[PDB]
Amino acid sequence: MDPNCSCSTGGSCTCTSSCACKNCKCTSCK
Ligand SMILES: [Cd+2]
Ligand SMILES: [Cd+2]
Ligand SMILES: [Cd+2]
Repeated sequence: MDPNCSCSTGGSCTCTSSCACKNCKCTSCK
């Protein structure tokens, strides 16, 4: 059902020096 994050759906989300989610599937997260 995806229970880990809520970032949105379109082209780009950012994720740089500090994150406010649990782990995520993005660039340095997994
Ligand atoms: Cd996230
Ligand atoms: Cd993200
Ligand atoms: Cd993240």
